[PDB]
Amino acid sequence: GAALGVIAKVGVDAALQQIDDVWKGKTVRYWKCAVENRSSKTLYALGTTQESGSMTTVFADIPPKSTGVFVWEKSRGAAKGAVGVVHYKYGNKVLNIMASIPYDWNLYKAWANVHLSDHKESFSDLYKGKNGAKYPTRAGNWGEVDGTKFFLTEKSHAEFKVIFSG
Repeated sequence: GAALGVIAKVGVDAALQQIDDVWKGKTVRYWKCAVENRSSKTLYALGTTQESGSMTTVFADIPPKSTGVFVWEKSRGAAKGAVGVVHYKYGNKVLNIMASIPYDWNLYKAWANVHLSDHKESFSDLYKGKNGAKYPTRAGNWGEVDGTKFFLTEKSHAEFKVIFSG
């Protein structure tokens, strides 16, 4: 499963562990992600909004009771962060997840956010708390928006965990 981007049965912690065997990477800022689908519907992979860098691994649909796994990396050679929004379809709704790992930790902090709405949300609206999104959650803290729980480690080489239940 890990090589396909999606693992059955396991939750976020176990899924994160399986990433290293199937991903290398050579950038100094990244976030590994696990999206645990405890809902009743498949989360269909819908897109990404690249603020800095990209999703560099396979992007899979997540059936109920599976966990999607992937990595977001800064661009090779950039002194920029790993910063992106990942979108899934949930019925006709859109699940938006965001994590932001800076290059310059002297100037910036690390942040995450989640928002289920009718559309793909911009990075800016997820970082500002606009258009219905909440103010973002600082790394190192459990967040919960509309019953979706999430956590981003405060690391250059981070882990972003999302548990979605509908």
